[PDB]
Amino acid sequence: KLANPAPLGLMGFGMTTILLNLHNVGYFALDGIILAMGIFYGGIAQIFAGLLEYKKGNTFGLTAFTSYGSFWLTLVAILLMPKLGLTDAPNAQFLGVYLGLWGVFTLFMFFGTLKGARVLQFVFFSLTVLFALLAIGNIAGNAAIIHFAGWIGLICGASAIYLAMGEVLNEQFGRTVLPIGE
Amino acid sequence: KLANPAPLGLMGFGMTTILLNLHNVGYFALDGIILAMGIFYGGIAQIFAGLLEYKKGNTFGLTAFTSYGSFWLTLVAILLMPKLGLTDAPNAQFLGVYLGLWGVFTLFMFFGTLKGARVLQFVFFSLTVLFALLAIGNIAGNAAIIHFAGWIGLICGASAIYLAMGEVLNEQFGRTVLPIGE
Amino acid sequence: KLANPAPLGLMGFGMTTILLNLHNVGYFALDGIILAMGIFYGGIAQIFAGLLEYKKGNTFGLTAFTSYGSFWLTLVAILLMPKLGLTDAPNAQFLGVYLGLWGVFTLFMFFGTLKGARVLQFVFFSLTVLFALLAIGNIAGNAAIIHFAGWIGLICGASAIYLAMGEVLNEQFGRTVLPIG
Amino acid sequence: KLANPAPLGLMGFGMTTILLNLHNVGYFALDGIILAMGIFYGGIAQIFAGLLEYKKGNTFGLTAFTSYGSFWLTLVAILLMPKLGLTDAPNAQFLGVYLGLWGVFTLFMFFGTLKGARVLQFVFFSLTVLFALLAIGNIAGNAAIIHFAGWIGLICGASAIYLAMGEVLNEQFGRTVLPIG
Amino acid sequence: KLANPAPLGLMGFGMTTILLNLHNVGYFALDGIILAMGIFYGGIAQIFAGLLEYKKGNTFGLTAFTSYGSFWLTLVAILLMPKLGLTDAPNAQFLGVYLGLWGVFTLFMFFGTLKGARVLQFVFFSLTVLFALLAIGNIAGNAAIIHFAGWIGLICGASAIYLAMGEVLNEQFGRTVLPIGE
Amino acid sequence: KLANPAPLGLMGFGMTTILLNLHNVGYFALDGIILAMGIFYGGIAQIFAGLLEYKKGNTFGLTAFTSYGSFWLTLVAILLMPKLGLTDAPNAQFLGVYLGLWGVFTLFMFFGTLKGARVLQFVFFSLTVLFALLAIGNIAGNAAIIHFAGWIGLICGASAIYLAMGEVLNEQFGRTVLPIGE
Ligand SMILES: CCCCCCCCCO[C@@H]1O[C@H](CO)[C@@H](O)[C@H](O)[C@H]1O
Ligand SMILES: CCCCCCCCCO[C@@H]1O[C@H](CO)[C@@H](O)[C@H](O)[C@H]1O
Ligand SMILES: CCCCCCCCCO[C@@H]1O[C@H](CO)[C@@H](O)[C@H](O)[C@H]1O
Repeated sequence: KLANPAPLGLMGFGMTTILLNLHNVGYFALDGIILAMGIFYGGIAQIFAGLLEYKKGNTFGLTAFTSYGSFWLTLVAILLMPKLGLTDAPNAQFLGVYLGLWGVFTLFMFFGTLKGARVLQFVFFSLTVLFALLAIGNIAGNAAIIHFAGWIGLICGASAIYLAMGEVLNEQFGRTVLPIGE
Repeated sequence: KLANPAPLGLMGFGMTTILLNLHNVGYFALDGIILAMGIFYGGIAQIFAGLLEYKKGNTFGLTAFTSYGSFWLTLVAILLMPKLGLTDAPNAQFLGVYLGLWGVFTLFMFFGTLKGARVLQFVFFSLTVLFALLAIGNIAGNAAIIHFAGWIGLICGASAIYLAMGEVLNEQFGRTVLPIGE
Repeated sequence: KLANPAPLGLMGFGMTTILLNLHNVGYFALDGIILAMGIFYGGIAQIFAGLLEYKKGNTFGLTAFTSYGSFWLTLVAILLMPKLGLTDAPNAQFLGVYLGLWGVFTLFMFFGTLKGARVLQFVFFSLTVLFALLAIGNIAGNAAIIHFAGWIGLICGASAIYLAMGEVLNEQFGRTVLPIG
Repeated sequence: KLANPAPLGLMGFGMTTILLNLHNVGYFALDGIILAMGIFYGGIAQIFAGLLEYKKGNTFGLTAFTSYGSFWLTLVAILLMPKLGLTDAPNAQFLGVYLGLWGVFTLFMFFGTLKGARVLQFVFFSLTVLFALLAIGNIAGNAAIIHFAGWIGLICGASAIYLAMGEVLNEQFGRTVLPIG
Repeated sequence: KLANPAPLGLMGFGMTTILLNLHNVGYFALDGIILAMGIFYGGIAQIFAGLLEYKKGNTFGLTAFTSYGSFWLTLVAILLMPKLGLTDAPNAQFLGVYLGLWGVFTLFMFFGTLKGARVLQFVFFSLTVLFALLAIGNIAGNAAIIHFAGWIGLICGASAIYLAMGEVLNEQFGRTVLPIGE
Repeated sequence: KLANPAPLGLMGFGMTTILLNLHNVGYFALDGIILAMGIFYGGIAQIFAGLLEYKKGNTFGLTAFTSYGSFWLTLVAILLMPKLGLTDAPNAQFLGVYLGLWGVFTLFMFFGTLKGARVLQFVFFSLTVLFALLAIGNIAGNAAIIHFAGWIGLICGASAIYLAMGEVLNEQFGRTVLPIGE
């Protein structure tokens, strides 16, 4: 009877992850498109979804969605505080360690997805791999590893968008029109 | 007992979409009017609508209304972050890829409207079409395709404003005074 | 048991509308008085009223009060985003089309007041005339149309204040001390 | 069972008015002290109080506390948008009309207090007189009326504080330790 | 069943009062440390505590915590609006009259603590003396009274911290580990 | 039935603490990464966690998460109000007293964890040592103590993440997959 906020948070997260990984692949630069999306949709909208998981019983969704929206808000801030002259750019090795800490949080949360749907297990698996590769590629500096991570990132966003659209549509019809792997 | 937030969310979205596409048709430039409406009515007020669907059972309206207010916030942000020297203008091919992803989101969400009224299915069809044409016209650079999508947006906004005003007025009289193609 | 938010929203709307039409009539310039009131009283305070109508059963008041406060916020944003170098001043024609869109919303919402009190039907009719005249007076450029609309706006705002004070004053006494019909 | 939000809103308004009229009486200039208080205590904190009247049954308190908190926000915005290069200075005739609009709102809300406590009736009386004289003194320009209006405001503000500490202290003791109506 | 928000408001108030009075005593200048605390802990967090007293039955705490969180916000604003060129520094005597009004508010609220705990009566007594002395020392120009007010303020802050930790620790253990004076 | 907000608050606190102490250890400078995390994850997200403890019965979690979330926001404000020309950098002895005040708050709240999980007791033990050492290293000026406290801080940050992921994963599986010493 309380709506499911998981699709909103999953859409917010997934769509924004794709755009950032279109840059990481190399097709585009880290644009105001990625930044605006990280502010309002991958951040704010996902924080909303996470807070709405509270009156549902969902500690995982509360812990997950809220944490990743906060991640997108930190990321946009790291990129935009220099353009405001408050902080200097980041150190990519420090940027690498930052992305690594978010990686282990996802690693633990993966074990939390094991009784849930199978698409959900995949988005947490792929997201751990994405963060891992970016942690390596930024600490050592390999542009190649970051290009490979980018392709893993595009898949991650597509999975999360599908899972969200899976949830919303199965609820809408009453039967599982899009397979998820419950 | 809980009010219907859909007319407000539809009004905010619908009115702001008309204004933006009066520019896409070519009659006007991308003004602060579109930006102001995109901030407060197509964005915030629709975000209110999406959040107010939560205590209703409406996962769809929560997912829908909340995401499009966020989109309008991202759009104004992409256009105004350059004026602030935070970001450089954006790649239109990236803008096209951004607008296309929102089209894929609406496309799935249209399939969710299949048991709902007819106008709602129409707004989601034209809105799927709107995002598609603009994404095409922006990746390739066809001013003609963009002038055509502008006309599709004008009808689309008219549909949502009509749907919103239907719902509010059908509720008020107790009989369905405005046809919504239930 | 839940308080009535309509007087707050009507007060915010009405008072803000009077002051803005004191400029549209011509007695004063488009001041920070109008701009402040448009930010906090006709905009924010009315958005509260609209949002407080939600746990009540009131879809009309939710959609109406919330949309008009948002209008006042967009209006102030259109008038103040230039002073900040974010947006060029706006073409009046659009303003007319923008005020015209807000007019059509008000027209439909007028048909929605047909089972409510009488003063409420009047504020929504006169506001429909107000939005309509301004849309015309701005697309065409008639200063005269805008001077007349201002007087329609002063009457509209005074009506919303009167209705608001009716509801609050009728509720307090137990009889309809102010006739609202 | 829900806490009483009137003492907070009364405190926010009352304390802020006292400070502002120490300027209107003439003791001080219109300081940033008044502006800070107008932002956070007579403004935001009272808006909280107004909104907290909603789940209580109190439409009068909702409408009043919420409207005056917004009023204090509009005034600070009117005084500070010039220092920000947004709004030029305000027109004193218009400010008088603006304070006049806020004056009529208080006048009606005064008639709503007729079955309520006695001190509450006084604060709305003095606020009505306060707004009236300031509108008079501002459209007309008598510094003396405004110096006189200020002295009315110090009494108005001191009374609202007195009512607030009454409400809180009478509830706390269970008997009326501080006399109110 | 609702948490007790009083310890949060008492912590914010008390810790911020100590810091400010390390300056009033003379050890330090009115540093940004005092101002940061005044914004977020003595101001914002205490306003949270105050709003949380509403669903409890607690009008005193609602009226108290919410007003003093606002005081700390007005205090920061008085000190930071000149650095923004919005206001010219305050006059003192007006500052003294301002702190004098907060003293009269605190005085009445002291009579309200007479059925509450004994330490609670003390924080309101010493705060009344704190505001009184600072009002005098600022109207009269005595650096000496303002140094004396500083030491009373250090005690006032320490009481609130002890009281807060009594409340939290007594609830946690089930017996009164720290004496308060119920 | 209300989600457990402790993992969110614990994640926010811990992850951000690790990074700030990667600076205290000496590997990195006080980056925009540390500032971004302090704003959104160690600050906002933890205030969220703390406020959600209210409808649960948890006065301790309310007092703790909200106060620390406020701490990161004051610390970010201390580091950023100078970059804006609002305040002058802090005096390190005054910072030391400020961090010491947060230390006594943590010391008392430690006594509040004695019936809780052992890891919970550990995060409060190491956090008390962390504040005490940093308060000492800044009052006296020992860079060495601050290099050592940084190591104690890293351990502390690790615990809070471990406890957070313990809580989430134990609820999710139904058995204690990760030991927390209940
Ligand atoms: C992309 C990272 C942001 C989203 C993090 C994943 C959100 C997972 C929410 O799903 C919910 O998880 C629970 C697990 O059992 C189920 O109770 C519930 O039914 C399922 O719907
Ligand atoms: C103070 C300046 C104007 C701001 C708003 C003041 C409104 C105070 C509301 O009062 C409340 O009204 C109820 C009926 O009116 C009474 O039950 C009660 O006596 C009183 O608690
Ligand atoms: C110094 C400014 C901040 C101080 C504000 C203190 C208000 C706290 C109110 O006390 C709380 O109210 C009841 C009695 O008040 C008790 O039952 C409750 O348990 C107690 O915790």
